[PDB]
Amino acid sequence: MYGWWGRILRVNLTTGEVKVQEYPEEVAKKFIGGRGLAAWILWNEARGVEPLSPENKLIFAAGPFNGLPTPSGGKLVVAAKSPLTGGYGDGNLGTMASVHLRRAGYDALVVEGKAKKPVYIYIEDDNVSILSAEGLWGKTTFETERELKEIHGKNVGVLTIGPAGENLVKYAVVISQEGRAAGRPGMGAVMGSKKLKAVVIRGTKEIPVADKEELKKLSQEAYNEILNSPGYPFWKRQGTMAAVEWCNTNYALPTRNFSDGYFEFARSIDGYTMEGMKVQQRGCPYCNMPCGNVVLDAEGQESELDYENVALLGSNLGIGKLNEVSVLNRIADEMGMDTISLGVSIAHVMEAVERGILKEGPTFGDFKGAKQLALDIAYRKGELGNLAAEGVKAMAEKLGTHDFAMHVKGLEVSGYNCYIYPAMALAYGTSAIGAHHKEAWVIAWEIGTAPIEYKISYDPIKAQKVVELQRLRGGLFEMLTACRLPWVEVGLSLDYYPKLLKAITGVTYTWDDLYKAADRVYSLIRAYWVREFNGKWDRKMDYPPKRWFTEGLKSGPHKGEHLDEKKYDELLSEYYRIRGWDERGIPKKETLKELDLDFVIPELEKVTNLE
Amino acid sequence: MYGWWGRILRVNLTTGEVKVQEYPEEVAKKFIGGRGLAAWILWNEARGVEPLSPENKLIFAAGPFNGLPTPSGGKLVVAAKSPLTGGYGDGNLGTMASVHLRRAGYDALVVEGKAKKPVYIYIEDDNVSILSAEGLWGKTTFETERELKEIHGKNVGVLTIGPAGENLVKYAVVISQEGRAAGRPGMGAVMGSKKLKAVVIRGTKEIPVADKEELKKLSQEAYNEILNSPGYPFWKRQGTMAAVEWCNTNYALPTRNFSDGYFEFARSIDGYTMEGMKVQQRGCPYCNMPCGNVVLDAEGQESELDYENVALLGSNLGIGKLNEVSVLNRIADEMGMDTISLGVSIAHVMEAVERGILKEGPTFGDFKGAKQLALDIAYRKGELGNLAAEGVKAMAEKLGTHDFAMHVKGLEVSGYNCYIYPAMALAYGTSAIGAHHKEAWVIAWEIGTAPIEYKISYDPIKAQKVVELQRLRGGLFEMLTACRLPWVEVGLSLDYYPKLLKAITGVTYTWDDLYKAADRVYSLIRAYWVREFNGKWDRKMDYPPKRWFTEGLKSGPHKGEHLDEKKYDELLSEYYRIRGWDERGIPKKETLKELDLDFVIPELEKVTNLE
Ligand SMILES: O=C(O)CCCC(=O)O
Ligand SMILES: O=C(O)CCCC(=O)O
Ligand code: SF4
Ligand code: SF4
Ligand SMILES: [Ca+2]
Ligand SMILES: [Ca+2]
Repeated sequence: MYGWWGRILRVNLTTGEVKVQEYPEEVAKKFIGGRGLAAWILWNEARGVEPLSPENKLIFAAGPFNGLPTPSGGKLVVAAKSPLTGGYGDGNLGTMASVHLRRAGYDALVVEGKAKKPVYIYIEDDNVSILSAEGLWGKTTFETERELKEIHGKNVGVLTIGPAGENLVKYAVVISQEGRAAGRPGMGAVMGSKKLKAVVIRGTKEIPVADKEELKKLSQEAYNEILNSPGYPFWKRQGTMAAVEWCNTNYALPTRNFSDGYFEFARSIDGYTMEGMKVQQRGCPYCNMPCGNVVLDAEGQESELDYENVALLGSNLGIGKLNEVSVLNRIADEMGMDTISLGVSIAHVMEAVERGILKEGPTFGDFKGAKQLALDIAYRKGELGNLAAEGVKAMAEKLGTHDFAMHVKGLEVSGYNCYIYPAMALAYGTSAIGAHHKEAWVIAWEIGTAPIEYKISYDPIKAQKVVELQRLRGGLFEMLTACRLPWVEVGLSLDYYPKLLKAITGVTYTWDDLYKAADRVYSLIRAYWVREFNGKWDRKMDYPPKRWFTEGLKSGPHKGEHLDEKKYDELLSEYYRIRGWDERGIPKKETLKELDLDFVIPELEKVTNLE
Repeated sequence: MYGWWGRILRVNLTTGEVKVQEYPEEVAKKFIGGRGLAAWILWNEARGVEPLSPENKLIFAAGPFNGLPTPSGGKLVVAAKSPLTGGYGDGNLGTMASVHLRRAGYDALVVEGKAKKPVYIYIEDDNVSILSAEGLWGKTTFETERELKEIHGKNVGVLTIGPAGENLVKYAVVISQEGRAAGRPGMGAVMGSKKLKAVVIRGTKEIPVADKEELKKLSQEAYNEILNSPGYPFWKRQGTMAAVEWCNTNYALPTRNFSDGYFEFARSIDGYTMEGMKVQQRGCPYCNMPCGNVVLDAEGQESELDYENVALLGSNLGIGKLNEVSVLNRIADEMGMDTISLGVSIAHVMEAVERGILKEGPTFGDFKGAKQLALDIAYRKGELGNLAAEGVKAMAEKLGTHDFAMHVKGLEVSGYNCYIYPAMALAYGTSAIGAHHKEAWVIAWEIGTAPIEYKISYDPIKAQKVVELQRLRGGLFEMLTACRLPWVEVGLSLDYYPKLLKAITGVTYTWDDLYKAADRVYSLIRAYWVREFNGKWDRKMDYPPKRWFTEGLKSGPHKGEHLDEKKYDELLSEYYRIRGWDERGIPKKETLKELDLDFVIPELEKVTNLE
């Protein structure tokens, strides 16, 4: 076997037992890795279990691409049954943990059970131990990693959670190298429910590559393509921050709980501003186009800014000062909590206050008030903090504010307001893990322009794009697993991947073979949601926030415009027609059979009638 | 006598003698104050003196508006025969030292001679002493003021010099309240040559006011007008920083030693960027539209930004990040040196390195190298820091680089590139104190738009608008002396100034009275220049830098466009005709008499032939 190790390190914090699981090569080829392997493991190992119970599984899934020097391939997936959604949840992050874990002889690491007290996992090649972390508990992500490296050395990849993860804040994430995060659906709160404070990994093994010479050839070639791309220079200057002005220009910038798509103070939180405030630039391993743009916040503190962070914690909260937003950014990072859901849950809170629905809390534009709630959310201090820490879906059920509850399947919506963007809306509506732009960033194609540089329509070809995009973004790249920005941003050729995959694993994959795996992973994940939801499922699960229907843009040429329920629904059907799912959103026996997923049928058959 | 005290404080550092000179009421009425009063003094007392010798007079001249609550009337002028230009030089700065000086019973303070050791002047009403400052010498202006306040309390006005003054950097200035500055022509280098480290003032006296009730009402009315003007909200947001975009939009932004009028990275150093980097806002005494905007620099240090600082230290140096320009900004402030002349002297070096004339030194964009040269200049470290500390005119004489020496009369050009702006060019060419935009910021009128929100022409009416602007900017406002911005930026009616003066001094000044007074100040100063230049003088002293005539814009639709000498010469002649000067730029006998300057004629007649 080449590329894959075919080994999965298993760590039980309840029994303290550490073993290595050897899975079949066919399963490697079948799911390639990352989200694929993760999906495979959760179907089998996380059946009907509570997301915060010790029976849940936390998976750090890598891919054949990881551990080896491949263009921006130092990513990693973190999965487990989500405490936020209740279905499948996963995330990605660039970190040396990815390089060191695969070089330590593992394709993934699964963690079950829960420690009786705070602990951290230590992994150095074949030496794996569960050590006491009693002294780290309570510390920020930054400090935790720093102290651990002060002990073991700089040559280790470190994964940690902050108080937010510790206090089981619903959308807690996992952090690495101060800035890289993973797991919006609550991978951090799962890690936290297990009293697992961190993970330190060190690898030195030589990974078996089928064709060594071709890997160096392809990689070296892919880098140069990236370096000479016309988009390199600008990317290097603004990274994802360049979407701020772009989204404002297109009325897609979420402002005050997605109320409007235009923020009057975009310019003071935009990319050029970020540029004149940049003091450092970091990146994930093996990437020659770093986009970890670090600035100094309002308190002179370093803060790594990303578009999604600035949009949900900036324009979305009515705060138009980068130095200030950056302060909220840094807090989410050290507390270990998703910028998007945090910024969305606080925005939700801000509107309920202006509506007089909530007696107290910060309102739009209140920076100091927002900073306070964020910290209270992290430490779950106060009734409000404890509520906003549960996400907008849950918080809304309690308050009775589903009107402006911006989520899908439980997960809070990203930074693209789709009042007049059907394909993007459908992308949020169908995301495999809940509202997120990860899998289908169709908005750029839907408009015709891109940040690196209009008529509404529900043409059923839009659904086709989403599906095609999902296959690559929420599929191929979430399985290799590698960064998709070299392609999405500077236009690196997608041909390098099938060729690199063959140079590594020695297996030849046709783009059609890959689409199948991606479509396979999507039907298995959907299957998971259904099984876990106990057959309680219908096409509405795939619906965008009601607000994109009953309300409209509040300014500009498209003032008053929005999405239409009928045409959206008709577009959902096209999506289901292309995926092979029934009108309920569930795969059909022919599709499950067709995708090598027969074992799923009897199981879904036990919860509902299949088609 | 009302308004004026008719009293001037005299301190002789050499002999230590301290007295109070009484000056006539026609002298006050005649010259009103500030710059008016300073010119009368310099003409009489700084005859033939070495700008850096003990005989030179350091004047701190206030006016009828100072010491009283007048709209943004907390200004003060600093004058002396200039060390950089060799002619009449002066500056203006907002400082509590303006209020306290007048509340102590003085209209102005005149330091002469030279202390035998570091000393500072202490003033508290009638108690005036020359104290030892031996423990202060060497410390930054910021630190000097903080330390003195820790001793005498916060309720005082402090004026200081930094090591640039101490070391006699030719464009050394006087600083106050970290940020406020005065004296581009080297007032700080004169303060330093006297071994004078600071001046602490405190006043408690009540100033005689002709009409107490009117002054109140007029002031209350002026502030509200400011508060309600449409441009107020935006002025509060960007201050003078709004001039970067607007200047870039008009090809007026000095870029790489005035090489171009456009900067490709202007955005990351603009008012919107600044806006999102703002942590504090300060202002001068008695102003309800504060504009001292404080940002955090690349090093986390507070920096007070003003358009001119960012233009000559940013885009002019080819440095496109605002946090890095702010760093250079802070250095200027704490070292006590004019941001403008420092930036121009540096850009000149940068262009000199690039062209290979200089074998060592920084280049455009080299922030680290510019910061080092800036510190090397303040401390006069090395042949380079030493040459640069002399200004571009002197530096150019040494390097033989007259071609890209951006100065007029020895004083370096401001933040407005005039390849295609004949009025502004005439403004710099005729500025009383040498190149500056203080007296005539005509560029806005010439374009038809202003920052608070094209065909080249040499219409002789342009020479009229300059003279008109000078009467107000380089006259009325430097004599009162009050801030011009409330009128210039938000548009406060200029009609409050003649009424307020009247309500304070009791005298009725009509606009023609003011135009005559300002004109007197202009002919007197020119007189000073000619006399001190020993009759060696001609129209070329009023010419803009050669670069704008033999080179043109390098980009945009005006690419290649430049200024026509012949047509400019004609514009200058219209200027001399209007002012009543000969084709040599020297006042005409009939003109002097006309302005009550007969006493100038016998004196000038000793060096040249009058007309
Ligand atoms: O700006 C974003 O959040 C998305 C960047 C492009 C991508 O998702 O691939
Ligand atoms: O932007 C500047 O430097 C000038 C502001 C307007 C004025 O000079 O009055
Ligand atoms: S482009 Fe950005 S997210 Fe992608 S690998 Fe490079 S630094 Fe990481
Ligand atoms: S407008 Fe600015 S410079 Fe003028 S008095 Fe006010 S704070 Fe000072
Ligand atoms: Ca980040
Ligand atoms: Ca200043």
